[PDB]
Amino acid sequence: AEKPKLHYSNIRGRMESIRWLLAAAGVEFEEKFIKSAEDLDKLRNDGYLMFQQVPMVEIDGMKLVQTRAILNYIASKYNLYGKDIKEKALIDMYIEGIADLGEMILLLPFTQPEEQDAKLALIQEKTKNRYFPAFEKVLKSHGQDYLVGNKLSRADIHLVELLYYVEELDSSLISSFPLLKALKTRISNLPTVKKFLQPGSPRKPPMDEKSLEESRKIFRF
Amino acid sequence: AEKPKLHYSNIRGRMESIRWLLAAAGVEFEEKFIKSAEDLDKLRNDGYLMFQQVPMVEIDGMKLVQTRAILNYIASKYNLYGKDIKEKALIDMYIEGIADLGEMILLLPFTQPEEQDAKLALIQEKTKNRYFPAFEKVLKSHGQDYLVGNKLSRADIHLVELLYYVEELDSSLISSFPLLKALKTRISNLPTVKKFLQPGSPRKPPMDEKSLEESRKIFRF
Ligand SMILES: N[C@H](CCC(=O)N[C@@H](CS)C(=O)NCC(=O)O)C(=O)O
Ligand SMILES: N[C@H](CCC(=O)N[C@@H](CS)C(=O)NCC(=O)O)C(=O)O
Repeated sequence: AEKPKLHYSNIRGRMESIRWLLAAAGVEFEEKFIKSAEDLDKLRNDGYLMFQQVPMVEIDGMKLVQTRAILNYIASKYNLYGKDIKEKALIDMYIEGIADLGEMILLLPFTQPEEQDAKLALIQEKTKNRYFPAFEKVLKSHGQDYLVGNKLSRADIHLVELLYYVEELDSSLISSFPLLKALKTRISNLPTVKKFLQPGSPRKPPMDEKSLEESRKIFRF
Repeated sequence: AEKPKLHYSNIRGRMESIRWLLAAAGVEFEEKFIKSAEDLDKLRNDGYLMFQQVPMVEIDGMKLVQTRAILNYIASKYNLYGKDIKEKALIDMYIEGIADLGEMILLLPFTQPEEQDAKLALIQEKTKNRYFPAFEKVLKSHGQDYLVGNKLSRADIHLVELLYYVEELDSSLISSFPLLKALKTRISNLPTVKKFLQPGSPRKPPMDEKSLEESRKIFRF
């Protein structure tokens, strides 16, 4: 059948956790790279973009926009969203805290070149003091190998993704959290993630000066 | 069972959309109002807040934090989140757009009178040209009384909520949208919303100097 088609530019940005979750669920996908402002304009005028924004994913006859609409849908389809609504609640709660810290990190490279050192320090503070202890606490509390339901879920996917970007920004920040390192190893050892982690996968690099200016032209900022 | 218990200060804030949804869905609740920074530290010390922040709702034996976790749980519990995974995706798509316009609106009063001229003009332009057309379009396509599935969903609730704040800010923005206007009248006349709209209800007023000063000292930002 059809592969989901991801509409975005050749960067991490808001499309990345979508890629991770599809690739962790072993789903093959295609990408159609926006290279210019005209490419996005073309999407807007064809009426493919409900709020005239990307990410957009074509999946199952649907033109889906809004990172959460898409992630949610994908998580459900491939059974990574828990077994019942009480499990979704814990899952939603965990990932929305992961999204909060992940939003900080995503916006960091788009910060003013001097504003960045202060912005990082807040990321170093919220990671060490707030989010990492929250997730280490959940693991220690139930003694289990995954975040919710004693079973792999999207919550496991999203968190380890974050651990990889934290490692990039400050390798020391995970050092006192051995249940998160252990989760990072277990999840990373999974056939689909391991493969997505290897070279040549559709996993994307950090922002550089090239793609940062690419993005300013394309989205108009 | 015990009434859902709501932990916040006496403001609209990130809790107000929870207040609307619970009210639209016929659910009586209790609100434990945070009145100081010391009230917030207590919840933090008692280990009540996973990420040391509110909104927090106590419901069904959980201490739920993160507006979207809370909201999503209530929607599903009360059958306002669609009949299946495909309809969830339409609703998710809509309410994330509604939440983006709402978030601009939410931050405006905390933004100082310097940028208030700039931040309000953006709400105005995006309301008129992006969001309002998107939802008018949806209502136009099926001619039905409700957004998704010819039946009250949480999208109708978050939208009509939104149409009340947009009316506060600029009563003219809806004026060229006959179907949004008529949606507002019908959701406002449903017994439970009509009751929530009545004097004396848990519905909260806009920000003012006093509430803003209180918010500064409670949340220390
Ligand atoms: N609500 C956001 C929309 C994403 C967004 O900020 N869109 C950007 C791409 S990173 C865009 O297409 N910008 C053009 C615009 O907003 O005018 C989401 O959760 O995905
Ligand atoms: N991720 C948001 C968190 C809301 C938030 O920014 N919380 C603020 C006030 S509404 C707070 O409790 N401030 C204390 C702090 O974060 O340090 C949610 O939906 O719950």
